[PDB]
Amino acid sequence: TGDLINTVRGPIPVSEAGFTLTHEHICGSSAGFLRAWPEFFGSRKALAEKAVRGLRHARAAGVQTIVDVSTFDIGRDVRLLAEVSRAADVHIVAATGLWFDPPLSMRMRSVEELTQFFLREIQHGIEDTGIRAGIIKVATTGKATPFQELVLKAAARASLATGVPVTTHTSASQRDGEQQAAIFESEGLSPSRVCIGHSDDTDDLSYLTGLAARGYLVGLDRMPYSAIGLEGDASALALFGTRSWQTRALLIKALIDRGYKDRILVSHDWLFGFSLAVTNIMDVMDRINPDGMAFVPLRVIPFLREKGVPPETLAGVTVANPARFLSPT
Amino acid sequence: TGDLINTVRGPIPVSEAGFTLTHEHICGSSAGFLRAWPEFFGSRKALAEKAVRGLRHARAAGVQTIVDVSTFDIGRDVRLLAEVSRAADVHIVAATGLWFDPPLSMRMRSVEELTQFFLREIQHGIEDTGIRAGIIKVATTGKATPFQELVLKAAARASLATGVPVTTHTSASQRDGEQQAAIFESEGLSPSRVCIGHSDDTDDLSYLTGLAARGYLVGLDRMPYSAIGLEGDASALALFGTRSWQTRALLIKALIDRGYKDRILVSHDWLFGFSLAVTNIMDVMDRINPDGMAFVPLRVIPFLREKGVPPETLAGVTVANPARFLSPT
Ligand SMILES: CCOP(O)(=S)OCC
Ligand SMILES: CCOP(O)(=S)OCC
Ligand SMILES: [Fe+2]
Ligand SMILES: [Fe+2]
Repeated sequence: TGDLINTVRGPIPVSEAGFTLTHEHICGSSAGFLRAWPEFFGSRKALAEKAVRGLRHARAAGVQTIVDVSTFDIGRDVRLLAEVSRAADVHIVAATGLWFDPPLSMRMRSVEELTQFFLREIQHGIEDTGIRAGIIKVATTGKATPFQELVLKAAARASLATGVPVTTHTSASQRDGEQQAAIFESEGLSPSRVCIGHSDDTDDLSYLTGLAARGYLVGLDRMPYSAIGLEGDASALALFGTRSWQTRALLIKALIDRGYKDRILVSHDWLFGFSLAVTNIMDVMDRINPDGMAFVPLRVIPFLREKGVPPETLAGVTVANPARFLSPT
Repeated sequence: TGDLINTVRGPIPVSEAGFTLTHEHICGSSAGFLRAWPEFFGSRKALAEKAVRGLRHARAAGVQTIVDVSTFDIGRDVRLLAEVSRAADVHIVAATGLWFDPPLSMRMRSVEELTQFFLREIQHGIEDTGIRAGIIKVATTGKATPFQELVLKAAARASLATGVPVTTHTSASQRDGEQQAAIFESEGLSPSRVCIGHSDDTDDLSYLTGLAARGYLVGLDRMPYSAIGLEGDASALALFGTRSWQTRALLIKALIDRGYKDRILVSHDWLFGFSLAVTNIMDVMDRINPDGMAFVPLRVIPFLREKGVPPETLAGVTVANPARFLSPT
């Protein structure tokens, strides 16, 4: 009681977040793209209706909150989010930060300037909205570019000032979390404020447990992503991998087994629109996982339960861990 | 009489364009940047006031029209343009196309899809505005990337369908215009519909005359850009060059001398806001050329006149050539 998190619809008690998906997207896009070329998505109205149907479905499966980790460079549209949230009756936490597609106007900025930009989105609001970010997203793909280091640092500085957490994109098989951790630690950020994302993209428990031992949250956030039985499509193969959802799901159990149940964050990394990819890739995705953001409660939790993970443990993972992570600290 | 060009304020007779700067910017930015972080520019209001003061000044010097060649990826804000145009009483033609900073949502698109995007901006309007583009901007920096080839082709296809002209960014010293020309010609575009930009960045008349002989318009569009007496600042040196404005201006005379007066387009490539660059670079620019978009009528035309270029020739360059270029053909 009495700790608050900013949502697209305004503030809520942390205790009201409930079953929370911590790495999600309404639309995966680019800044200004949705405004410029709505027809790409059929229409803006079509995209919203699809997101509402999707989020209604998640909600029926027990999801009460999602964190949309779309940054300015993922084409985050806070008005869209608010609209869909209201319609679906699902809370959405918005993000600041930057992903690996920053435009030059961002790439030319100093660490100080980036810090002011993240803070503005957190403390003041996004664009002219008044809608405040509840999280900061950052990214690497392998070893950090020099700009990427500035971003990670600005992210840490913003976090220290606000108590808002940081979440990351990684190339998991390259073990990016180790560098990201060092940089965050250099800025003095507590690891408990940090989630190392896409960690389910690897089965290297040495890497994962090492992070969890330091106190980092480990994001097992691409649960539905598999290219199996779609070995034809090269684009899909790179995007989705050859590991099954079950293989990915087992990692949650593996961590719990190693004593790290408190350090786990679980998600889909789903979206309802996808311009960042070739045009077919939305539909291919919907064929593979028609349950969308319902997948984790429908398929993952029962699988874990059948494997012996206790229901209270499952609750701690899906409710307590997000609540603790989100709570400005 | 009776040929029309689309402006941000609506259609105008071609004959009303008058003294026209064909390669300009209100703001050089990135998609959504101005919406997200207006404080970068002091405020949106500050940026507009500066643009109005600048364009008032140009107007007093005789400029009646400018073509803002800012694309979606240069952070073109058509509402801003309309506002400033109205206030300054200077016509602004808006652009479609893409520059060399396209986001992934664009980079993932097919040639067909790009063609539909350019056409939408031309035939329907930009964003939800109803404001139609009067020109298509495209770019290379050296030899074309494969995506850049698709863009050039989509640009040609849109042009053929509309009669709207194409203008380019080049790495002039690498002679990009020759490749760009070949691609446009492959798509069947007339060279008279095309301007090969930043051609004043080189003194290679062999390259320039070769283009002019084929019927291309040659854009001598960075007239005020010189780093001389600023040999300290490395950033400026790359951006502005070591050639004087006079050296750049002489090229106009050189072309006229070679019989190509009808093939010349003249400009500044100025802007009033600049996020695409490091933070100081706006102010450095304003110190060098306080006249802004007035520079060409103030300094360039008189220099040419003093060198013997006839006033009627100067008129043909600054009025007739733009009119002919802009007129949907
Ligand atoms: C395939 C989904 O990948 P991301 O989390 S990097 O974001 C793109 C929206
Ligand atoms: C220095 C001005 O360069 P550009 O024409 S490439 O556009 C940036 C606005
Ligand atoms: Fe994501
Ligand atoms: Fe330009």
